[PDB]
Amino acid sequence: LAHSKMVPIPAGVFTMGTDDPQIKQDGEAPARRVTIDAFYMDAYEVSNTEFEKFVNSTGYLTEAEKFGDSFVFEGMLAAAPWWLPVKGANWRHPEGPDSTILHRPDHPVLHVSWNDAVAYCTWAGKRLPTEAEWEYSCRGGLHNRLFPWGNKLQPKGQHYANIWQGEFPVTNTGEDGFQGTAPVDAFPPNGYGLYNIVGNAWEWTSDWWTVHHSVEETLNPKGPPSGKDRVKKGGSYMCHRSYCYRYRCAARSQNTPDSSASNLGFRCAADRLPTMDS
Ligand SMILES: *[C@@H]1O[C@H](CO)[C@@H](O)[C@H](O)[C@H]1NC(C)=O
Ligand SMILES: [Ca+2]
Ligand SMILES: [Ca+2]
Ligand SMILES: [Cu+]
Repeated sequence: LAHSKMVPIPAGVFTMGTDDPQIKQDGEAPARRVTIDAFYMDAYEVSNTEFEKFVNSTGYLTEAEKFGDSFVFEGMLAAAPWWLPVKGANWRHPEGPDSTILHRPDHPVLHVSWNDAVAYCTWAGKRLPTEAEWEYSCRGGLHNRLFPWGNKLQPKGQHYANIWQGEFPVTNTGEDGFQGTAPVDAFPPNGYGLYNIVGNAWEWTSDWWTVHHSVEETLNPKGPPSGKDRVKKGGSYMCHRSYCYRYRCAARSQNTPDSSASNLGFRCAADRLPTMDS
């Protein structure tokens, strides 16, 4: 395994957002042309094993551990009736104190806040991606498509991401092979070599959240200078067209930076390769 490996994301200009927004309240529109300098993106969501290396090295206690609770989706035992604050839920105990990560070391780390993610990425010699970098990377070299791979959810009759199948929230059929998370290296890569960029775990980005965007062309944009919530991208194993259609590269949501949940993780980015881990 090389679950901290990065891929080179080429310099380019791309269309961020969409003039055909599917969730208008989220500021998916307007489409705008954005120029991105070449950089590096983690191929994988940060896994439990990789996060454990960080905690072993630094002693870091995550925010959910210090607060003593985190949000867990009821279907695997608040923003919605299916989100419950569970005492003792955290990255090591993703459904609460009687759950474990021992059987899922290669799954994405969960219950990590924005601050926890920044701490990990900086320890790794990296950083969070901006929203524009994240979306450009998600799109995988394709223009104005719904998904990293194109416009069909199941191209060639194949599942390409870990989302929900069945009637949410009562029945997840696990048709795609995974009820909860999947290993970080599951499913096909996109055109840039990224795995699970849509689905699996949601992913923090560095930007403050706003829904007000201009059509002006921009260069390496960082988002607004202030805010109260940080932007997350890409959707999760819970998403379904019927209620939360956020497994599209253009989709976007937000949470306060001290937030954490059982469907929210991250990956890192870097301007240049960090020191080789000998
Ligand atoms: C973290 O440290 C513990 C205790 O030394 C060890 O058992 C475990 O394998 C370490 N985890 C990683 C990912 O190195
Ligand atoms: Ca699934
Ligand atoms: Ca993901
Ligand atoms: Cu969703």
